[PDB]
Amino acid sequence: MYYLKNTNFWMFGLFFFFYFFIMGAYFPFFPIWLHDINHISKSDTGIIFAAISLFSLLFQPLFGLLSDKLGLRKYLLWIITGMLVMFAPFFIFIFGPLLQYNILVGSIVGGIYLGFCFNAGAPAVEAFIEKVSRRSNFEFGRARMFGCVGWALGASIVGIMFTINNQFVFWLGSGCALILAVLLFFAKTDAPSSATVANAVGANHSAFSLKLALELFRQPKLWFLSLYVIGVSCTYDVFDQQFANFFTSFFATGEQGTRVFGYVTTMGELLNASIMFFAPLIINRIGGKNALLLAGTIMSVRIIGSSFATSALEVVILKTLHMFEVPFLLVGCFKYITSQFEVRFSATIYLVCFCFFKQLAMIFMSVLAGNMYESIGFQGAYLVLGLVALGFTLISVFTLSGPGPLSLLRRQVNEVA
Ligand SMILES: OC[C@H]1O[C@@H](S[C@@H]2O[C@H](CO)[C@H](O)[C@H](O)[C@H]2O)[C@H](O)[C@@H](O)[C@H]1O
Repeated sequence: MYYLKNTNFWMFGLFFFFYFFIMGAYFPFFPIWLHDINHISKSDTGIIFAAISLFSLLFQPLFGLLSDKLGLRKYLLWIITGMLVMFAPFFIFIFGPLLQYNILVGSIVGGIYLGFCFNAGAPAVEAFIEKVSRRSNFEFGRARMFGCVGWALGASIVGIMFTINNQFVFWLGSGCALILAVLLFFAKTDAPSSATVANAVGANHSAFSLKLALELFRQPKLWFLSLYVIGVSCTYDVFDQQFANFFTSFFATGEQGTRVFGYVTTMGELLNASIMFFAPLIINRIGGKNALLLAGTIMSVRIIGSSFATSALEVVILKTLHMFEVPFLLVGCFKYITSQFEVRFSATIYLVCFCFFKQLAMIFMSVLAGNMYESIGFQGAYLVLGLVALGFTLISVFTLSGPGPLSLLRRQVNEVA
């Protein structure tokens, strides 16, 4: 219909679709790539990943602030497709070497740029396309749902095709990407048609600063939210970032190990939907403060649930749990801010609580972990994380902010209205 007939919807609705392919392959492929293909150790991964964060810390913000000065100008988005496109050449020829010839520290730092095109770029493409939705009429609401397919599909084809010829996967990741990427730029949207002239008129913006900041640190709830996020995402994320290779110990063969993974991730998002569809009700019904906990608990159990694991089928069950925590954390982390936080603070919150304060820890924990793995084995270290994990989730229960602060209904009218 009008949301399926128009130029831009189709065009970008695709752009979404083919982002995930490349992301798809990229993410899982990565750990596995390193292993089977780059005989990578923990020290190396640990840093590889961790490092990545640094640029997920120092690259993305400047990159989102540039999104405004740019307004709805495609300039930067191209700077994305550009670097994405040499995905195959870059990876095969750059990391491989810097790494394989025996020179790790540089292959990481120096590789976490075409590599940045998938952390910031996400909120990137997720953003721009969003402003284009306000210009045409149909919400990124159905654009992400359309683009998410590519994620499902790719992953599957990833495992399969991967082991058969990883050299290949990149080819089709970066190929369909580029070709279609550029294909989708020649057809765009430039000027208004009743949708206001100035870029500062339709999407509007938000702001942050020292006082805002200086005020947040004054608050105690930041301290107690951060602990949560920081403690628990750091932990959990580090875990999931190298959890794969472990999953891959459990199979008849490496070739089939990999496969299952693609299946899972893929079969996952279909669980993602089912959940989130209820997420809001569930949450509201429940409560921010709770949403998170339940989320963190799960995670804990998904970790501790790995030091006591032996079967491959038993790992299947442990992954799944990933998708149980997604919705709830996103949703909760989101509605808990809005619920115990003055709206003028969101932007600052993310910036300070999730961009300068999350990403930071990972750079450290990751390495800690990597090391713990090499020097103590997967499951062994886990008791450390998962424990710490649950230990921090527990404290949050007994210490996060009131499920119903000193005026829940009044502000719960604030979220509704
Ligand atoms: O990274 C691709 C996936 O991103 C998440 S949202 C994203 O998740 C990472 C962990 O991978 C961090 O928590 C970030 O802060 C967060 O923004 C989506 O939900 C998935 O479907 C993938 O698109």
